[PDB]
Amino acid sequence: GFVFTTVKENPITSVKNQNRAGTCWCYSSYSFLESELLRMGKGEYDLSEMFTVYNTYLDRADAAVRTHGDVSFSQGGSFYDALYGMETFGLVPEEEMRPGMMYADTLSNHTELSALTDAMVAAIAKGKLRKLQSDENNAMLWKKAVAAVHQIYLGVPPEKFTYKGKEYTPKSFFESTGLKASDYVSLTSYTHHPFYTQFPLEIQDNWRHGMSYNLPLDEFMEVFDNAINTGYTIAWGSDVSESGFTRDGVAVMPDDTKPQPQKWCTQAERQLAYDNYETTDDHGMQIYGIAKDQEGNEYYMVKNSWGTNSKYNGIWYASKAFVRYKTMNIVVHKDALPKAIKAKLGI
Amino acid sequence: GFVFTTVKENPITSVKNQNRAGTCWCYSSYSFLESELLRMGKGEYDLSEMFTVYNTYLDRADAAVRTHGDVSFSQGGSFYDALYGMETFGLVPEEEMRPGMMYADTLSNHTELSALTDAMVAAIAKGKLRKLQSDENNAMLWKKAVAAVHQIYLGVPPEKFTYKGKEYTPKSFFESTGLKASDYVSLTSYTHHPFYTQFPLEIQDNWRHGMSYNLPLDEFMEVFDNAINTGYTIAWGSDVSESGFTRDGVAVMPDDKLNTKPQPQKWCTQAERQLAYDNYETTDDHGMQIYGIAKDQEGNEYYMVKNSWGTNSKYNGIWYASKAFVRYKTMNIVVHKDALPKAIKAKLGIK
Amino acid sequence: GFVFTTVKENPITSVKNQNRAGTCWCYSSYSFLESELLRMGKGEYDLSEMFTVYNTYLDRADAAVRTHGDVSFSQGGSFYDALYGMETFGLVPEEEMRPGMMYADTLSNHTELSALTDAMVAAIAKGKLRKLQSDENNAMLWKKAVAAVHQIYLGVPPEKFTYKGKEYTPKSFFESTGLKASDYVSLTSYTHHPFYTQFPLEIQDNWRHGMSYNLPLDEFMEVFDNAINTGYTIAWGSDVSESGFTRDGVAVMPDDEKVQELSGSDMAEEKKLNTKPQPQKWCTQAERQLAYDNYETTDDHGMQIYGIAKDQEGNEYYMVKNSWGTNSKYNGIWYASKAFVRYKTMNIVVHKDALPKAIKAKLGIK
Amino acid sequence: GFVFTTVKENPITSVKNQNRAGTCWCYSSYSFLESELLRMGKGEYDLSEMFTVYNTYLDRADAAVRTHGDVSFSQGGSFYDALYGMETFGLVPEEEMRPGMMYADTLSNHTELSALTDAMVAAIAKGKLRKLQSDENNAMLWKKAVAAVHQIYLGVPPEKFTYKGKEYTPKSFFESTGLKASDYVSLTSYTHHPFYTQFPLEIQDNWRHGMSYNLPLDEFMEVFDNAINTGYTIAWGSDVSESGFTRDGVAVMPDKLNTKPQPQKWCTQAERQLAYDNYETTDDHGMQIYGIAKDQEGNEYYMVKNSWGTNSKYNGIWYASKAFVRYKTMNIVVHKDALPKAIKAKLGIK
Amino acid sequence: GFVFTTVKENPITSVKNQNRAGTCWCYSSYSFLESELLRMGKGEYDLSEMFTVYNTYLDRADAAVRTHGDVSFSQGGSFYDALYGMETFGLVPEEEMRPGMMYADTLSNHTELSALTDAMVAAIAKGKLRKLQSDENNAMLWKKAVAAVHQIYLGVPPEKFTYKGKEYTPKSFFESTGLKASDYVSLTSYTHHPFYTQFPLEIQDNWRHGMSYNLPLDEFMEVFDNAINTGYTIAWGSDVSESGFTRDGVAVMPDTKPQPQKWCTQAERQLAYDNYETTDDHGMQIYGIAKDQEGNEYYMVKNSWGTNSKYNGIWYASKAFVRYKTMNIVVHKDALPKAIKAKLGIK
Ligand SMILES: *CC(=O)[C@H](CC#C)NC(=O)CN
Ligand SMILES: *CC(=O)[C@H](CC#C)NC(=O)CN
Ligand SMILES: *CC(=O)[C@H](CC#C)NC(=O)CN
Ligand SMILES: *CC(=O)[C@H](CC#C)NC(=O)CN
Ligand SMILES: C#CC[C@H](NC(=O)CN)C(C)=O
Ligand SMILES: [K+]
Ligand SMILES: [K+]
Ligand SMILES: [K+]
Ligand SMILES: [K+]
Ligand SMILES: [K+]
Ligand SMILES: [K+]
Ligand SMILES: [K+]
Ligand SMILES: [K+]
Ligand SMILES: [K+]
Ligand SMILES: [K+]
Repeated sequence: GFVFTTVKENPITSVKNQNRAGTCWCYSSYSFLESELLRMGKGEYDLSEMFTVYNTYLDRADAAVRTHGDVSFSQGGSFYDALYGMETFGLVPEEEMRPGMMYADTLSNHTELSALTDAMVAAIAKGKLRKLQSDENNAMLWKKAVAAVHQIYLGVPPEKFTYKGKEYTPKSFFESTGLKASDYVSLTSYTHHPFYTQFPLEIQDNWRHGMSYNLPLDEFMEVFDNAINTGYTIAWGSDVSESGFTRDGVAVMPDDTKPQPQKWCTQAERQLAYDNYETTDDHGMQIYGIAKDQEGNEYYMVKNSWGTNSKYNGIWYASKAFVRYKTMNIVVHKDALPKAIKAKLGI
Repeated sequence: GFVFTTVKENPITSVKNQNRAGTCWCYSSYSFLESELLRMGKGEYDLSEMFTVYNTYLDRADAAVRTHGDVSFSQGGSFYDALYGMETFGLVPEEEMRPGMMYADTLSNHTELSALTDAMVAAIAKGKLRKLQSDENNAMLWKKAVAAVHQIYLGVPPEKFTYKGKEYTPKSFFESTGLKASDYVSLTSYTHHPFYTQFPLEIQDNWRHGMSYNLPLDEFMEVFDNAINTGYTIAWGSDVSESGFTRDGVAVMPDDKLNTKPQPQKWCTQAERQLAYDNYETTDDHGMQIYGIAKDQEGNEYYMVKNSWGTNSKYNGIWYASKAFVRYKTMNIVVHKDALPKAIKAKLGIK
Repeated sequence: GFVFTTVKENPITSVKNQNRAGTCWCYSSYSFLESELLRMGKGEYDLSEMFTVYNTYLDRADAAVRTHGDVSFSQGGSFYDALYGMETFGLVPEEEMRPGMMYADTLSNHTELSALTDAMVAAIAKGKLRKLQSDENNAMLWKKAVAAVHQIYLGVPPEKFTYKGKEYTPKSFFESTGLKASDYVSLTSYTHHPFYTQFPLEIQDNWRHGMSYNLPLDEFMEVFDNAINTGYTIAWGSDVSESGFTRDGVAVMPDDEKVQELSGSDMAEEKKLNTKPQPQKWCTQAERQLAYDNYETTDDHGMQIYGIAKDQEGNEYYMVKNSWGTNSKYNGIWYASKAFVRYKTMNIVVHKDALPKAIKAKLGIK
Repeated sequence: GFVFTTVKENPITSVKNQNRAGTCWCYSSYSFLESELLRMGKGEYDLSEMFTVYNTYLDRADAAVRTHGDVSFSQGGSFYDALYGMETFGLVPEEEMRPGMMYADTLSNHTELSALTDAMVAAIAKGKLRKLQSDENNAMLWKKAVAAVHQIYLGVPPEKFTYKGKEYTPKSFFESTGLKASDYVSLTSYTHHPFYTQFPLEIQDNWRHGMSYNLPLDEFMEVFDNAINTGYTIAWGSDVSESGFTRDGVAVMPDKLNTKPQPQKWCTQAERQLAYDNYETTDDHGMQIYGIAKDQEGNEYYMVKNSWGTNSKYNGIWYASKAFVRYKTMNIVVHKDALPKAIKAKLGIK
Repeated sequence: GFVFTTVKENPITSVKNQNRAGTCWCYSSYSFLESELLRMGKGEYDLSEMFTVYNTYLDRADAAVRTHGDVSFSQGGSFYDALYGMETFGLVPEEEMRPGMMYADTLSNHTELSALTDAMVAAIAKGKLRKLQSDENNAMLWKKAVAAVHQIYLGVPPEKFTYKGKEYTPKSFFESTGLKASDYVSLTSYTHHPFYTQFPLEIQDNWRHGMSYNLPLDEFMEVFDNAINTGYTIAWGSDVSESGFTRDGVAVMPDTKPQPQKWCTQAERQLAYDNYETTDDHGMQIYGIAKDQEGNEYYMVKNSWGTNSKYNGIWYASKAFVRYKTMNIVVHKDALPKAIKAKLGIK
């Protein structure tokens, strides 16, 4: 079996449960940002995923309709969706917009909401309508319909609320927190773009076309350990549809249940897996620590959003070889970058 | 050409325009009900079609979902939809729900509303969902979604309103009128059911399965003249997808300038009428109101028909349908009980 | 395990097998009608399901074509299909139309018949034909084709036949039995219609739009015990797509919270939910309505309830005669707990005289 | 009828014919780029549309495969496709890749090529393959197949060629011209983004997500006249699916609608925004505006060089009224120095 | 269990692996042709299946386009495809075109090649194009495209080559071997055609409409034993979608151990062909006769699925199974009994 020993770990919040929704991008983004609030001495927070998920879907439907169905309308998203959301829509506390509250449950189940909204967006974006209807204020009626259905299944967004003695608006609550999206950068490592440049990752959930800095694979992994050792956490978006990532919580990349010698990939081998569909933008998580196994092979400690009903109560151990091979992109505070890597990027 | 002379005509309301919506069933039903209110000395009314159209679509979506997509969800309907609707939902005046008010228009255009709601109902009724979501009051969430989208395109139903100095609810306003759906019967003439019995017409827009009394074809046409001659109007449902039905205001069934001048008409048998209904040649296309009788130069008889396509036609929205066309292409009719002849009424078991 | 002891059960016929066909509505209707003939002192009968199944599909194809595909064309049906069928088409004995006789079998297998007829009806009802062809007597040609294909797979309906020494027609044989469709009523229990009224159940196999009397749930279950205790059987249409409905011959509605409370384990095969008697979930009228509204209770299967039995622990069960053959634990007999029947029943059909007098007065039956 | 009198017009090249293909984006871009070369004193060029069209489709096929079918694979494109293409793939003259040369024709007909390549990309991008094959050098095999089919219908890209006495490569020939994509900016006018900012236009053919500067509608129209009056031409992307846009060579926005001068509908910023939101203004056609003309009644028109050949009333030249351009323009591309100095400060272009 | 004892067997080559492609028709055809060369004193050969598979698909695409999609375009084939192919395209040795050579493998995997070419052929044969493009020499452009894609996944056909000391062309290498397709006949046994006549089997992979001689079932089985006893091997095309066909290396027709087999009549064999119970599934080579422990007869069958099976890729098919599930066979003339051979008129 596996016996792990923590080398260094940073403060995180309680593990949440996305349940039946493709909202891992928002649950992991807020797990990362909540660790940022603890790190900045602002206390522990429980930010509402459903608030940003609601507003993001409204924007994605607009993107799908404007591109006549080119932008797919689905439950997925990115870390930039939350970074854009906090500046554009703001933030609200979890209690204001609770998951499943509208269908008498406590966890998310968006299968029926998707079934209706997918059909609605497709009827507009991929239909034969030649003129979309609007009211006397030039407001689109289909946007009202899509927003109304989303509110019935996710809830009504509050315009004002009281939280811990203070009355807030979604934007003033975001300013209350003091986070700012300008202080966070997205990082990747691929060869179909020049190094030390910015490009938007060609993945379906990046319909906002958020940019990422391109780093060499070895310098890319240097940011991982530097972020943990400096007191930072990592928003980790990676492929988890591999034989090495199991249910138990161990994500390894063995060289073909126990520690085995791992296969350390080249920059070209990593590129081919991204080129041949073997590495896809599947899951978003948070890396908050480093650990070792019995044989000394390294691991990153990962906080998932699948509840606490696992061997390590919702904490997974991803080997450094697995992270080097299957990572799609990461988001960390710019200050977590090493000074040399940070100068190379033109920050 | 045609030169018509009125034999008898009964009071009707102004001609309305259904426009870009399949709501002819409601506009003709309210044209019939408004003439009924005039007939009983209650005055002129302008009832809101969009109110009944809104509530009917909500029920039709429920029928489609309960039957897992068997009941088609479309814009059509029947006269019974309005008779059932006034007793269940009530009535509101036109000013409380106007057509097109929600998309900066004055007439209906339900193409975008249909495109959304059809996709919504299909995602539920014909999808792969095995358990539909509900709140803590056991209210279906999909019904809230379908109702919300309908309100965005058709308007919000009023719960109370002021009309001519008095505050009403849709239920209390219907009671003002004094009409009763029990006092109206649906009549048809086919042979795939026994005569003088009741059966629901097997047409898509009869998803409520409202029943109709079956009469022989000759006795069926007797109700037409008896209703008009005694002072009643007829809610008329007929197939208008024939070469004889023209945009010039006339609807003839000529025997072989077939549609421009009066010609000898083909008077169908009961079997010939049955075949056209069996072989798709007679379908539930259009709903109108028959309110009068007219003659041509050569003495052939016509029914004066009030359409719902506006007034931009040869006779300002009025069609002249020959009795031969009406005998052949009528799907069903709805009249007050007292418009039937006493002998025919006794055969059907009415009181 | 389960140990059942009969409290009261009424005479039934042998258990039949529908096999590979969605004809449970007819087999259960005839299990009910055969029990009615035994109760009325008419003897044992073996009514031909394939005769009624043939004629019902012809009417269902006509409904699909007339409604331009709105009425779905499938193998299902209702109890009213048999009640309407015996008055319209009549009855013939089993030996005159046996299942599988046309493809060298003894049991039904209508997969190929459905594959052809579904495509035929759809080509007419959902096609782009604007005028269907007819002969010089105004008879529809597509109806001849659909009937011809049905006869090739099900057999030719007899116009005359000899049964036990006498020559019959399907109509005259039905009159011999002395049954009358007027003596049977359909009952249901839902809230989307007023109680003590009649409405047609909004289910696909009710394309004939037969009516059912609406009763409160407690009064609805009163007809079950009163019919069995007075000597009548019940045509039972119910949902069987539940975890409690097992292939072992039991149909239960266990309360998961209580079973896990009585379990030694916390809330976080071995649960034994359906293998032994457990505390049942006694649904409310609203809980029953929600399951019908949210697709959790659907018109799946038609069976016959003919008796009442209790287990070792005294819980009540309805004895159910299925149409899946006798290769089961109780040889084709199921024990359905009253909680399951109260929760998952779509509708039932019983003789009028099986109703309590008070329930009969509230509905207006004479 | 119409009788137009020119006010000012700038040098253009001969009118070409895109024919069957939906390559208007490349033909109009090269009409614009050829006018830029004349303006900068480099002479006339006849740039190969098929060379850039070939390389653009391979990039679009890769984008469709990477996004699992989200990026649509079709014949369309944008002006940025040519600006990116000349810097990435370079430029070759028309004689090195001619239209229709591979199927014994002289004009483009890409209906069969699209039928094959659309099915190929869809089988990869939207199929059920879970691992795409590659050779020993990690080169994707499907990319070889898509490129091979494109070469069979469009021609083989030259690796070296001789033009006017000197041997060139596609990269070296582009450097000879002296063009730079940095000297060209994309401009639009919409309100769903802040003014004087950059955003990618949400149209299918902008799959590269090229940015455009957002200007108020009145300042947007100021760039049109300033560019023409100072000697520049405009790459004009606009909606042509209107009743006012006729095949006779006129494009009007009437309030005999398109046969005589009539009062025009002067759209607001909101009216222009609504048409873009409700599908009434779509990225349909790319053309080049190179001059200004008169009505009999003094109304203003932009002289437009189309890419539909010369078999029209004005031999492939359109007159677009200033009201039509104000209402139906999606975006334009001009040299930076065609912008007024004040507008350049608001956008921050140096 | 089973214990088999060989009665008589003929020389064969090693078992090969088709791996992941429907090229069993060519691998078995060349197993038959290689055994044909051994009996004729010509030595051992390894003919390239990928060469014939490449050219056969080019002809099948032309057949699909000419019949506007009626002829299906798939990976399957027949024994006549190889007999026609060797006379039309010739023969090349294996190492000049190897499976997987183009995608860094050693065995075939044509799933991606099929996904592309199927879509290409369908776009032409079943599309709405009303005039297909051609060059100046009247050569079809779509044929160039389909051929180019096939070469990218299967390899470039050699036009000249050196083998064993001499330079050959596909003409000349086929002539070197000395085989002639006229010396090979296809045989079947059905009643929907008159006996002792020729008809093309109504199966999808017989799109070339190659003919087969129709024999009564008992005389059909006489050719099996006569071929083995006289020194010939049999190209065996048969249905393998039965419960009796196991991955353990035996093919029985029971009425793991020897059991009494069911002896089908001519009508029972015909019904299975009429009601889809016997379909053209697999092509193999019969090269011998064997007994089990209990003395009932078996045919020794050489498969093309590699050698990781209980009998190292070789199956034992009972004579009752072959009598029931055989679609057609190909043998040399002289493998036929003399009495049957006059009835068919072959001289
Ligand atoms: C006349 C109309 O609008 C409507 C359209 C349909 C279907 N027709 C009917 O409802 C007739 N049943
Ligand atoms: C039980 C059965 O055979 C049939 C299957 C189908 C469809 N179900 C019904 O008829 C439901 N009453
Ligand atoms: C104008 C043209 O050919 C093309 C249409 C297609 C495909 N349009 C564009 O490329 C710009 N939208
Ligand atoms: C045996 C095989 O691979 C192939 C199936 C496919 C595809 N079968 C044939 O080629 C002849 N039936
Ligand atoms: C829908 C869906 C899958 C989904 N993936 C993403 O959102 C992309 N990171 C998820 C977190 O479950
Ligand atoms: K949270
Ligand atoms: K993967
Ligand atoms: K009205
Ligand atoms: K008609
Ligand atoms: K029976
Ligand atoms: K169920
Ligand atoms: K050019
Ligand atoms: K337009
Ligand atoms: K070989
Ligand atoms: K088989």
